[PDB]
Amino acid sequence: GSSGSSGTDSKSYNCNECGKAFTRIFHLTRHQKIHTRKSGPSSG
Ligand SMILES: [Zn+2]
Repeated sequence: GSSGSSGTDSKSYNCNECGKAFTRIFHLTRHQKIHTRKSGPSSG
């Protein structure tokens, strides 16, 4: 046989909440701001 081997690793931060890939890590962190919400008023 000797087919070979698999397994690669390429730096890439992507939001696993919506589905958006970014270049840096600070760009994604500033995006999760819209994801997180707050609780208080019932009506909402
Ligand atoms: Zn997102």
